[PDB]
Amino acid sequence: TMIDINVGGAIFETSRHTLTQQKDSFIEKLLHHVTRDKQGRIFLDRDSELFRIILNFLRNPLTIPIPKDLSESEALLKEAEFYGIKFLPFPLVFCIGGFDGVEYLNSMELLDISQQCWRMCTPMSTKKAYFGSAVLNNFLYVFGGNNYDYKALFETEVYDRLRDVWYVSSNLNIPRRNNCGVTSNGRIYCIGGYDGSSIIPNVEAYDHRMKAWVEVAPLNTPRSSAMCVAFDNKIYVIGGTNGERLNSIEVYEEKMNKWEQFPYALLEARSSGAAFNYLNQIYVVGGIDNEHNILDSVEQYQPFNKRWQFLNGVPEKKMNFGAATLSSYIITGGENGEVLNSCHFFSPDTNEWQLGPSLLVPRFGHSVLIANI
Repeated sequence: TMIDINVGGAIFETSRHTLTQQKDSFIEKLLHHVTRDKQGRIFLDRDSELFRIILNFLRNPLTIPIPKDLSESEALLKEAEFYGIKFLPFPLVFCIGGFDGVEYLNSMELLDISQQCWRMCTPMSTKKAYFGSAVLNNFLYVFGGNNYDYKALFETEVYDRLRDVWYVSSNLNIPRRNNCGVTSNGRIYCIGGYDGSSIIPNVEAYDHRMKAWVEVAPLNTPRSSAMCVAFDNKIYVIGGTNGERLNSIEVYEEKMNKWEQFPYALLEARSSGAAFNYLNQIYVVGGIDNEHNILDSVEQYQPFNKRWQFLNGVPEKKMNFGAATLSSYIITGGENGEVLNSCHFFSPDTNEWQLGPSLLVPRFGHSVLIANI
């Protein structure tokens, strides 16, 4: 069955199967009194050209659009989000930067799901470790860090996967390493770290309308190598060091621009691990404790019990690893005396860990970011 649709005055003719192959999308749902044109065709008051690109993708999903410039790339992704269209039916898992034992890295690895192995990807321009990272509108952001040229960086680089290019974005106000990065309600937060001389409490937010980083309310305790996770309009900043490694947690009420103390501290004071969340539960993994032991332990916060409890640990002790959450949780690389290339997946369904494919370049001080284009 063929359908004619009007988008921005332009007429597109296609099958219903083409427009509805992605279940629960806006276009699929749209197929109730809808606005129609003078010929009785479904009318959408949206950009014709962006729709033409998206439709040509739907006609052959094995080929991904190549936007002609940054503006079109951003516009295409926002338009696909509106229509509820994803250009790939799997996540893109990126391993970025870090330190291999002798050199700072600008290299990036991408998990190849069909081949079940990591592959080398497009490198960023600046080699660096211990930086903050976040995803915003499915662009990858990396900011701060250190390398051989600077003990504390202010540069922000951004990766556009559709055009396969890195570009330079806005400078941090306070150059820093061992800072946390997290996305919360459409902004990126750069949190704490070390400015080259001192551990700092400062927090900066990136707003993509402003195209700039601006200082917001600071942490109440300076923290470096902390762990952070954001959900339910809050940002949780967990552990880290102020000179001593901490079990305390701070919470940013994003809507109030205020930091508050979380009432329930970690069981093991620690820095240099990672935190993540699933549903309303918070998980903290790995890192190093205040007696300088490198950790494999995992802690889970259960809201019903209002306490942290241990789970089974990760299969090896590690700190300064890269990690990110999938729909699952992946941890890659890190260090524990040696430089690691190991990768493991955590399942909240079993609370157990599964071996994954190993990185091409053993590294620590790197980041993992996921794009869902």
